[PDB]
Amino acid sequence: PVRSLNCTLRDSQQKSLVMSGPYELKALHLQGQDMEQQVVFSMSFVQGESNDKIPVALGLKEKNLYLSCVLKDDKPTLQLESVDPKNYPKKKMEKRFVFNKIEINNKLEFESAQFPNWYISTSQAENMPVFLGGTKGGQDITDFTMQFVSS
Ligand SMILES: *Cc1ccc(-c2cc(C(=O)O)cn3cc(C(=O)N4CCN(S(=O)(=O)c5ccccc5)CC[C@H]4C(=O)NCCN4CCOCC4)nc23)cc1C(F)(F)F
Repeated sequence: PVRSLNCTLRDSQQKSLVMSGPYELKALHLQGQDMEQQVVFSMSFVQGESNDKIPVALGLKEKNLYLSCVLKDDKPTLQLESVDPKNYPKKKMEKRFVFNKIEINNKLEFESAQFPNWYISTSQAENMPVFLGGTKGGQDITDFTMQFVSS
């Protein structure tokens, strides 16, 4: 059976991720405000055996949605894809749903398996969408921490 855990994520500047309507996630500082707004992910361990990366899929807990990477105008793009809850999650997830989780300096990166060198990213600015970016180590933020909830 596919192994999965429940968790929340925060970017390296402590912005939490929230659902911004049906089609996207946004990142903002929820300190001082109720953290019940943050998305709870169901991170599943999928097939990819890689050396220093762990292939995972990121589902939105109790919402039938998965983070996916699709090409739009020659640019890899992060989308929320609706799925049949009976068929998901699965050990062999489609490549568009797969992210290679990379541990680096006590933080996590999520690189698209479909589009190498593109990562789950947040802006330094408040309340901007979570997106797939192709720069790392600049202004855009590709480092996260997981707050483990349950297995
Ligand atoms: C990639 C990965 C997968 C799974 C886990 C993991 C697995 C289990 C389990 O199988 O039982 C348990 N568990 C607990 C924690 C955990 O305590 N964490 C999450 C991991 N991190 S981190 O993401 O910041 C990190 C990543 C990489 C290297 C170092 C650190 C540390 C934070 C911590 C946590 O959740 N603390 C919350 C405590 N807090 C106290 C107050 O009340 C609210 C809760 N992970 C797992 C781990 C990982 C890996 F990311 F690699 F760590």
